[PDB]
Amino acid sequence: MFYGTVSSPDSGVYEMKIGSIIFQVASGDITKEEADVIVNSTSNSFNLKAGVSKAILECAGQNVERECSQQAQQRKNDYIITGGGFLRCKNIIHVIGGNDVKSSVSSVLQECEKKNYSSICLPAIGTGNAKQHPDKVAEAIIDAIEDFVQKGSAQSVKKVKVVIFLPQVLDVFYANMKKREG
Ligand SMILES: N#CCC(=O)NC1CCCCC1
Ligand SMILES: [Cl-]
Ligand SMILES: [Cl-]
Repeated sequence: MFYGTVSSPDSGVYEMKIGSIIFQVASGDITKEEADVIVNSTSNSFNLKAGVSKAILECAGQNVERECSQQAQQRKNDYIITGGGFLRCKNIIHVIGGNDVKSSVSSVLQECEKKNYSSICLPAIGTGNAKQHPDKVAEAIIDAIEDFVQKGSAQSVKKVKVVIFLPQVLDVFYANMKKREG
């Protein structure tokens, strides 16, 4: 009902259409990416510096660290939105790695539509210190996008890219895309 064909538009990049959205996966350093939103997979205190979260907070800078700790004390948050600091983005959305991944990605998509944003870049949420299994994480990320498209919610969002630290985890995402393709 929604899925296009898997292909490689550039060396090390794999893509398929999901309704009006281009979904892409690649391995590399997410802190070098440019997008309207970059997602950080962190702890329930929004102050983890282990796995990909270490690089994201180091590169974003101390003003972003302070935004995180101020919001964390204000109320009980499932996720928080901060400035981009010294990353190449308009906002960082910090999600909890241990939470349900489909729910976290659904929230990111909704928040990006609220800001009229077009591009998102995320890591393999939950596969760091939270130790969720990579095939369950790939299934959840792609399911969230399918549901968002099915409900007619994609208007401003046009591109969702997963940049993945470990090549072995990229292989799991690519196999999940091939399972779904038209
Ligand atoms: N987000 C996310 C995924 C993440 O942090 N992954 C770790 C796995 C161990 C090596 C360093 C990167
Ligand atoms: Cl994690
Ligand atoms: Cl990752």
